[PDB]
Order: sequence, then C-alpha cells, then structure tokens
Amino acid sequence: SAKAVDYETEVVLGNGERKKIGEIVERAIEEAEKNGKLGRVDDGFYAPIDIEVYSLDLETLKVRKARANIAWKRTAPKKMMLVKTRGGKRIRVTPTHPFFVLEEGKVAMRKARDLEEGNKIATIEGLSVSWDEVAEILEYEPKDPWVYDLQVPGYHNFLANGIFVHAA
Repeated sequence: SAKAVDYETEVVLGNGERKKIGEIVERAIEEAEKNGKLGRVDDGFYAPIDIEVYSLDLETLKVRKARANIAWKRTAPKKMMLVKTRGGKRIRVTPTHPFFVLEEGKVAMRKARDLEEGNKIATIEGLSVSWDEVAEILEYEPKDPWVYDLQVPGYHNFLANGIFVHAA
C-alpha cells in the first residue's frame, strides 16, 4: 500500500515559493514520459527531480535544506485520513503514511491510521521546530484518485503544510 499524501499538500521549497506536491510530481512525470526516464511500479510511477526542500534532522532537531531526487505518483487507496494538530496543522495522507512521533523521550514512526489524539508529531511553529499533539484524525473517501510523495536522501522527510512529512 502507498505511503503518500494529497495533491494539495504544499511543499516548502528552499529557493522559491511553496508549491503543491501534485504539481511538482505531475510535471516531473510528464517530462520523464517523453525522455524515457519514467519508472513504473505496479500501482504508479516515479520520475527524476532536482529540487530543494527543508528537512528535519531528528537527532539534533535542526532544519536543513536538502535535495529531493525522485517524484512518486501512486494510485490512491480506497480510504484516506485527514490529520489535524492542536497547533493548527492539517494534512491529508494515506492510512499507512508514517509520522514521526515523540513518545517518552524517543522518536518513533507511527502510521496515520495508528495515531491517537495527543500523539506529538513534528511540525514548525513560525520558524521553530515544535512537537505538536494530534487533535483529530478523520477518515474520508478521496475524490482525487492519485497520491504523491518525494524521495529525500538521508533525511526521509520534507516540510509541507507546516509538518515534517515522512518521505521515500
């Protein structure tokens, strides 16, 4: 099953205005369709990209610019989850998409469908990294039949919708 996010999740770029992940991915897919670099998996596609994102270092909690190098487009699952935090962040993800959760001094990863209210996830507040309690998780059936992801070597996350979203 796909670990991925909704089209409209807005990725913070290190060197321009923030952009919907669906736009980033579909442009990369369209170009790779024509130059022979398109990759195919049973439930979707990958294509090369070269963009600058912001990533959290989970050991030091520093935010660093980092490069993302693969764009992923996958069939949406039958159900999706809207995750809302107390600090105001909202994101729509697949049910198995993992989040960094800080629990009793350690960070572990937890699937969206396994999150409970009060679980603290990694976010930005203004310009500060913040561990932010989940407020509610709500299942919905998607209208958009595609979901999206990026690969970020080393870090496996990128800042989007004010959340450090786990990545390929």
